[PDB]
Amino acid sequence: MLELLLLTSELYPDPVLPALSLLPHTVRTAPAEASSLLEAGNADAVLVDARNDLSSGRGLCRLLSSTGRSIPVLAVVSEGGLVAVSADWGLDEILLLSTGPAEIDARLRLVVGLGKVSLGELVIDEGTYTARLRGRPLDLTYKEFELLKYLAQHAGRVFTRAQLLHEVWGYDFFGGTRTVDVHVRRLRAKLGPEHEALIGTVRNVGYKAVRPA
DNA sequence: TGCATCCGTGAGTCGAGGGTAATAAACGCAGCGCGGTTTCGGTGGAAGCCCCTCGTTGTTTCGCCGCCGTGACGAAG
Repeated sequence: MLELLLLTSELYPDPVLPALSLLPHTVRTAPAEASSLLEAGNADAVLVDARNDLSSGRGLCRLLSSTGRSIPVLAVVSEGGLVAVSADWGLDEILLLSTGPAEIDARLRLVVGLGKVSLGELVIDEGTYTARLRGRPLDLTYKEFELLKYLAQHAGRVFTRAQLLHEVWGYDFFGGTRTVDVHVRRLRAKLGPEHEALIGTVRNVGYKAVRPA
């Protein structure tokens, strides 16, 4: 009753997951391509092969992730390869290549079968990449909107420039930037006289966010 | 005087390269100095006991990282 779409170059679903033939779910196969995500129709779940290669499997799990709406993404890895399997893959469920038929059935029937938190005086709207600080208008540049976003949810957490750099930027990451200094100085300006006490900037500890009061 | 007759010499620079033999013995005593042995000893290595060498604060100050703004070369439509 589920259409499972395999992105695997094995040309058969059998060595990727052996016991799946014991369940009468339909399996539609294609090589591990992003364009075969356009090959998804009424697929209820999707399995990626990452048994020997954790990197492209994790990135494909990432390629699916955050796109929306979304159909939940699954992957199959090895047991010594479960070290890299984490929440950073964008997984909803991970499968091993030795999980049983009723086990895969239960994981599938679990996974295929609200608003933002208010409020730290900085609302986050995901549409135009902008916020709202005690006032409707709040212009945030491409990276001056996520810098506040990064310090928003991790309020109270201490983050160094590089720790911020690789999540706030791509990052590349360049050096000798002061881009944090350029931003936080700018992010402490468009926030008006009030809420200047939203970021904790003590010397050489990085740039932590201080939540009220 | 000869005159034979022994005789005292040397006769290769150098490499290959360790060794082979014999007759009648016992007792006993003395010194003996090497090695069993037999004393305490104070100076040895602990055990317990007191004056002086090494750690707190009180600044100083270059240094440096956050900040602050500038400008442009970039970034996206």
